[PDB]
Amino acid sequence: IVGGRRARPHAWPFMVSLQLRGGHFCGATLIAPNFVMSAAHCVANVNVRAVRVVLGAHNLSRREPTRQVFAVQRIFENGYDPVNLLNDIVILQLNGSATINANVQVAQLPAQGRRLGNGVQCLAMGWGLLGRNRGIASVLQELNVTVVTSLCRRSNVCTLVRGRQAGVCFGDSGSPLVCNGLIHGIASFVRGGCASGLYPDAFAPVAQFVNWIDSIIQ
Amino acid sequence: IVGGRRARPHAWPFMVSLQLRGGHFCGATLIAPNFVMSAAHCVANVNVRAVRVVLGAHNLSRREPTRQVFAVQRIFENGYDPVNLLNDIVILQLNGSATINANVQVAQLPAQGRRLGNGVQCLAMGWGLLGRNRGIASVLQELNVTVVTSLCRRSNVCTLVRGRQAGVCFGDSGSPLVCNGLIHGIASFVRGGCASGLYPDAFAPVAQFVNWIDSIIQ
Ligand SMILES: *C(=O)[C@@H](C(C)C)[C@H]1[C@H](NS(C)(=O)=O)CCN1C(=O)c1coc(CN2CCCC2)n1
Ligand SMILES: *C(=O)[C@@H](C(C)C)[C@H]1[C@H](NS(C)(=O)=O)CCN1C(=O)c1coc(CN2CCCC2)n1
Ligand SMILES: *[C@@H]1O[C@H](CO[C@@H]2O[C@@H](C)[C@@H](O)[C@@H](O)[C@@H]2O)[C@@H](O)[C@H](O)[C@H]1NC(C)=O
Ligand SMILES: *[C@@H]1O[C@H](CO[C@@H]2O[C@@H](C)[C@@H](O)[C@@H](O)[C@@H]2O)[C@@H](O)[C@H](O)[C@H]1NC(C)=O
Ligand SMILES: *[C@@H]1O[C@H](CO[C@@H]2O[C@@H](C)[C@@H](O)[C@@H](O)[C@@H]2O)[C@@H](O)[C@H](O)[C@H]1NC(C)=O
Ligand SMILES: *[C@@H]1O[C@H](CO[C@@H]2O[C@@H](C)[C@@H](O)[C@@H](O)[C@@H]2O)[C@@H](O)[C@H](O)[C@H]1NC(C)=O
Repeated sequence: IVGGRRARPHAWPFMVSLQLRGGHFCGATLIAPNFVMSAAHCVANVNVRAVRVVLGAHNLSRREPTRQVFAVQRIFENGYDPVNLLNDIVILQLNGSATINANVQVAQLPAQGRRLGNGVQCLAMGWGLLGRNRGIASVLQELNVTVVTSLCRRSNVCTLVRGRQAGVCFGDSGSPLVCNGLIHGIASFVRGGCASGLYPDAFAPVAQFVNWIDSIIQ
Repeated sequence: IVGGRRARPHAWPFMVSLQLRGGHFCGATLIAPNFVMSAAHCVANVNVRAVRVVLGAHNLSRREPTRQVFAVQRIFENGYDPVNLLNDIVILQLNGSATINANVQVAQLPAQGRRLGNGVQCLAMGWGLLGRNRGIASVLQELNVTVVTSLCRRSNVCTLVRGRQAGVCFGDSGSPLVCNGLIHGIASFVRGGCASGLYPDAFAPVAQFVNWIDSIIQ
């Protein structure tokens, strides 16, 4: 996240860090104690068996007893287009179930079909690239943004930080966009580089995959 | 295919070669003019943007005008388990429609839940390794096989050649197992090495996926 603020320890206990080796590479969201949601692009040309799903994290540079670490057990994708990133979402079943506590909870989703209108105020987050002058985030960051329709496919929910150069960056893909309490997006792509000021960030539209997601976790 | 024979040219017009910048790495089956299915594990650690879906092929070491080449436009997976290969199936939308002809035809499928019993006679095929002497096949190969239920998961359709060392090998994964003219299987995995004479070859049970497949191909 370029130009955001550190988050209050465990303010978003549904937030998940996906790692390979000992390093973060994408975010995800806990939607059922044995299930996460992320961007399809995130798992596309990696060794999924090696992927560690870390729950309950806050500052990746430190040891954290609050963490619950899982592995991937099943993968579901519905029409992901590798060429243009249409339908950039994947549901990952875990090898076990999270212990729901203060630090780990299931986020809630929007009703199938629920469409977002230019103007709504959401919150983006991730441990992604602070920009390019210093690498990845140690502490989870958050960013107020606004839903926008200009320069956005009808197949995406997009955001924009009005007035300055700020937005999601490498390492935030797969992270959730929270609007009035529900996951309305998963971070998918940016244009003109990160935090361009010219183009809105693009998030896969969660509300469009609702019944599908449900036919899987319920 | 270890211990099989050359198939007759364009004997199996639904037979597909998945290639990465000219290099065959797995087979597939044309199930609609614009959809193939193959094994999920086949596209797991490759850049799918670079994958070419090659239709109407016979001899891979030859220039072949009968061929039609498409790219992947969309991806669908339904509970693929990367750790044990359960649900080893992927449906791939193509970036266009194949021209139906002598050398290219949609295959037929079995109806949902149509299981096979010990002893049914099938035919496996593909462009994989010839055995461990001689490399990957040039000309498409075929092999008479028999369905078996011992040393097989309930969630797999499995085959075994009796009385000799023969079976599928690297390069055959994702290829169709034809039984009584319907595609009942997608080549998935082997045990004890290729053509052990000890363990049966395992194929994803297409029939258990027919309803999901129709819903994508509709
Ligand atoms: C993920 O982190 C996204 C953005 C949300 C940051 C990254 C991913 N790429 S990377 C290099 O693996 O981090 C996927 C796309 N991302 C981009 O930074 C990026 C670069 O160009 C684009 C836009 N493209 C892709 C879709 C159409 C145009 N996004
Ligand atoms: C595909 O070509 C299969 C077999 C049908 C040959 C290969 C694939 N692996 S690859 C192309 O060599 O990386 C997928 C598994 N295959 C095997 O050769 C193989 C080796 O060990 C196994 C057994 N595993 C998978 C099930 C759990 C143990 N399969
Ligand atoms: C679920 O997975 C946990 C993580 O396993 C560790 O990381 C994975 C990716 C593999 O590399 C594994 O070999 C590593 O040890 C386990 O530690 C945990 O016990 C598992 N939970 C279960 C099976 O109940
Ligand atoms: C920045 O946003 C903060 C939280 O926003 C609200 O909560 C999140 C979880 C979402 O549900 C979102 O839709 C809500 O609006 C606010 O507390 C804060 O006021 C904001 N600051 C500014 C300057 O806009
Ligand atoms: C469908 O794609 C065909 C194959 O294109 C070739 O392979 C893909 C993976 C890319 O690498 C591409 O740039 C390669 O040349 C095209 O040749 C074909 O025209 C396409 N047809 C469409 C889009 O209708
Ligand atoms: C070898 O198999 C040949 C073809 O088998 C038939 O067609 C295939 C595609 C499947 O649908 C299969 O179930 C059918 O049996 C036979 O014609 C041939 O006789 C077989 N030979 C021996 C010795 O088994």
